[PDB]
Amino acid sequence: GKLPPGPSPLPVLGNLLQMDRKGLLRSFLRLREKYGDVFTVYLGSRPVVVLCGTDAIREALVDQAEAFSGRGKIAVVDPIFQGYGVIFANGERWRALRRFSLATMRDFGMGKRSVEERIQEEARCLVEELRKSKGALLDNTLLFHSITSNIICSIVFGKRFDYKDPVFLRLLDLFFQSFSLISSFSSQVFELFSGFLKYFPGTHRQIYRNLQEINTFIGQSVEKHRATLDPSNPRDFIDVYLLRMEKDKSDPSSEFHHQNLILTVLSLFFAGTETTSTTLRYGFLLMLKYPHVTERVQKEIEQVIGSHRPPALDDRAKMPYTDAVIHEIQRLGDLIPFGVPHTVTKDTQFRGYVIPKNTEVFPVLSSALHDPRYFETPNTFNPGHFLDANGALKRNEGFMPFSLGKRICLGEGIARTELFLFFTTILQNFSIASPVPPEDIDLTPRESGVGNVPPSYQIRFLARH
Ligand code: HEM
Ligand SMILES: *C(=O)Cc1ccc(C(C)(C)C)cc1
Repeated sequence: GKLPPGPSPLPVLGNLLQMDRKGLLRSFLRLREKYGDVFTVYLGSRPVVVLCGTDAIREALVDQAEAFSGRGKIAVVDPIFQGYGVIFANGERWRALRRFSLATMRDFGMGKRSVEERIQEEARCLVEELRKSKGALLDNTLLFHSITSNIICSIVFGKRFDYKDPVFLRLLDLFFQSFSLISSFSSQVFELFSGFLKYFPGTHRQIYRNLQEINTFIGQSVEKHRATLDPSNPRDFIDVYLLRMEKDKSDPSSEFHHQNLILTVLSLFFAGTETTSTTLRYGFLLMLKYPHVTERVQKEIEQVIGSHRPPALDDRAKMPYTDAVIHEIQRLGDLIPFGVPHTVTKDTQFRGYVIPKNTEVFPVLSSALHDPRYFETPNTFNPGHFLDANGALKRNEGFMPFSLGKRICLGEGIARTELFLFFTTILQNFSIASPVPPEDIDLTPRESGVGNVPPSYQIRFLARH
């Protein structure tokens, strides 16, 4: 039957000649226009099936969600992970690392209460930290990273850190830079010709280091727990893991090594801290660019929540507009443009084509968030996309920033919450302004790649009365 259509690949370099010089994302979209919604591009000696548009990403990830449930390697970070840990695990190892990781969070707040009170509590510390700066010029990057990070730490590490704790900031600064580098041009280059470049110095190297430092700290805490582990009273993801580890003294085919702990924690620590926050950050840029939206987002925080209490979770259900503004931020944000590398397990008959077992599939999520089919004016910040004539939230098929299928984000729950509770609580005690006029605001991503890092802007949170 053969693979989907796609430019013929030269030996070794593959389609290095049909790519675009702007990046993997821009390259895929250009290939889409000539070869369709489902095409095969060769990233080196690698045949990968690209999926563009809402319908093409669902017909695979949702309706044949079993064949497309495989995970692929990422050039730069594969060295660290090597198929280990919950994010890059595959097969039985994955199923059980998800089964665990997922149900571990549930034991510590993923049931959305003891976590809500944690997020709420964190916002309280944010509001106090910001109010203390008297609303001067600050880069909200390292501070937003903190609030979202402490939420996964409240679960995976038990403790939380201080916004000024030295060891804590170093951890966060690493996650910030490690994400930029991974999303940089060279990382996308390294994706194609890793087999050659991996012998020379470059960014892919400073990535290995950066993460190995967070690994050093991870193990350093894993031991700090080990020596104080009380079985009758597990404290966090670690303890429970060390326990599921103790209940398997003999089985050498348990998928719970020291490896999977050091690497699963890394995944949750990273993922949890990182994307939830850059989304909060990208968000507040829009909130400066389209201020009339900010005012209306506040008029709702007022009409529904008031000024006395904090924003609680159930409040989101009674704030249609604000739920849409968050949704749109998340849509035009698009922190993970082409998703995380998928692969097919079985030989998959799909749209007339046959995709070989273990062939990689790239779900172009960005192409679904921007599908003209499912969005009027896809190219502009528009809270209306998610509103019916009445003014109540309207589900949109094309809204998948967390992706779809048996491989959907675990942070779906905590993230969407962190977003809302953090977005409102801030806008409830602060109003934002920047020296850069709404007209001169440039949403254009400082770095566009596997991730989509927004520029770093100066902003100030002005107290309210
Ligand atoms: C705005 C916030 C977030 C966004 C947009 C996001 C997005 C994504 C995406 C696109 C994927 C992979 C999609 C795919 O497999 O096709 C993913 C997977 C994953 N996320 Fe996130 N994420 C966010 C926050 C979080 C948080 C807070 C956590 C944990 C606390 C987390 C943990 C994970 C894990 C463990 C996976 C891999 C699951 C698997 O491979 O089966 N993420 N996320
Ligand atoms: C949000 O999570 C940013 C992000 C996503 C995925 C990764 C990995 C997959 C660990 C490289 C890093 C940062």
